[PDB]
Amino acid sequence: RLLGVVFELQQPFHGDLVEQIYAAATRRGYDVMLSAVAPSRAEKVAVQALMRERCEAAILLGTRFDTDELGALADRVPALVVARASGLPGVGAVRGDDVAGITLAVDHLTELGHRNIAHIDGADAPGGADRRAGFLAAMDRHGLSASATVVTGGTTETEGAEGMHTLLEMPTPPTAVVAFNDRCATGVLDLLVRSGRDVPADISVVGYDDSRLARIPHVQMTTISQDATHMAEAAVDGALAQISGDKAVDLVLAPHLVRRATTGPVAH
Amino acid sequence: QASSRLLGVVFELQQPFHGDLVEQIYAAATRRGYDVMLSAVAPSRAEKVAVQALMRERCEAAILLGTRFDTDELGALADRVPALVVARASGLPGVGAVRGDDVAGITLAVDHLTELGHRNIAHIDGADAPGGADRRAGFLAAMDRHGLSASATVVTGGTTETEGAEGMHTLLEMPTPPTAVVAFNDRCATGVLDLLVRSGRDVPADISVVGYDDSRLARIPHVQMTTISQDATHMAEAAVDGALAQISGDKAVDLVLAPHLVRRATTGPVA
Repeated sequence: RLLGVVFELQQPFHGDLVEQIYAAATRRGYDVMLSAVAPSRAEKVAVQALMRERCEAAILLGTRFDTDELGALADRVPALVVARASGLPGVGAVRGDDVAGITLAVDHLTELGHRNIAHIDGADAPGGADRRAGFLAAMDRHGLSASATVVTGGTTETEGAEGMHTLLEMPTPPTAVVAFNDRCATGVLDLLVRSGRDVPADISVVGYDDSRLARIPHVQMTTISQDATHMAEAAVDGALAQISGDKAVDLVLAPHLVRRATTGPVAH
Repeated sequence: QASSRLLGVVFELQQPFHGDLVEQIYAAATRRGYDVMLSAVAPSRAEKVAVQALMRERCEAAILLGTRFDTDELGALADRVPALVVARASGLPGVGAVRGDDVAGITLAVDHLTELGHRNIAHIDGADAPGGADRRAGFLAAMDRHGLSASATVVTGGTTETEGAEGMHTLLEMPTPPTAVVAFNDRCATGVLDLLVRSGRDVPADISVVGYDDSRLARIPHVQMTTISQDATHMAEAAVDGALAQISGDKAVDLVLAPHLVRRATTGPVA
């Protein structure tokens, strides 16, 4: 028996999810067929490749498929999306509570004394809208709506670095930054150290995903974990349940704060 | 039903260079009318488990990227399906291989650095990872050719940013730290650069750094890492053709490809 999985080849978070989906699938007696998405291999191609095999289900990690696309897919095989809502009643989803996640980051920073906090969003990437919304609501909750900045970013290191550059040029640069994800925060960190600014002595930085990048010994990035192990187990069980005939579900998992060494007392 | 031919590909999840090779293999495969079935290797999923997984499929060949299988494991695999390893020698007749000329590659790195005036040059090797021994021997040979055997340093490293950092730390503690460092691969170099910048040292002003693979890490706009390319696209096409050739019944070949230097901003004249 086979479960189809579409993931992004150069994405750390998808790497964790995939490794965990393989283990969950095996525990359930299922094999996995991976179909990679890459700059030269569109998601439509990767998804279409799984259709060429005996996949009993299709699990799309952070898919950018529109409602029509997912509908067309759901018409051919049980489908479930990971790290984002499906938008369609018949397409299941296993995602992280992005709004609660970002809120943990902000709460953590305001508790350390930070008032001027910025966010480098993930643009139109899955989860970007929610974290952006969560960031703003979280700052408001602390009565810091006035000192909250949001700059467009992305999912890569460059967008992280450009975002941080932009922020440093602000009339009043932030003392803390919440990057869209870990790869993005890596870029933020790289720019800060090269610019003579110490983390956290001068600026605190928080990432998202708790990927291999965050646990690197000399980086020790504070970040939000989405619990890749349970998300993967839920995704697999979710797909196997839809295969059995059960109704598609929108499961939201709670994230947790992972404190390392990139955040600390606000300066001065 | 038999109108869709499969090529099996075993690779390391989250390994930059395997990601580049996989992307290109998919493309080369498609150009030849073949689909690709990936089977990933990860800490919780042994390469042995990944290969058996491919066996439960209709793969007409198995392409292993940087495999760690010994003669016996490879042999057993070759007895079930034509096989070809990438980025290393098979060490077995009947098992094809498509790899870069590691000795030649590191020699380019060394020639580039000595040409820029560097003499105290260090190499953080890849330990026992595929390519490790060759780049280490190639490094020492090249240093000797330039009359620098007495100012050549080799420290045991690895393939991750952590070994890069640790190896660089070790090198900085030395009586006579090196002015240039050739890392095993780009990910290792990433750690070297991370440590150097956090230590207040400028690259290349104070110290020059060279990576290997020319992976996405090296081209990142703010990293701009001088590195050695293995030409992933050509390596991927060659691996696919070698596999399709072995399926056609042709004898297994050990194809060695020439690498080239890709200069960016992490190397420069010696301080």
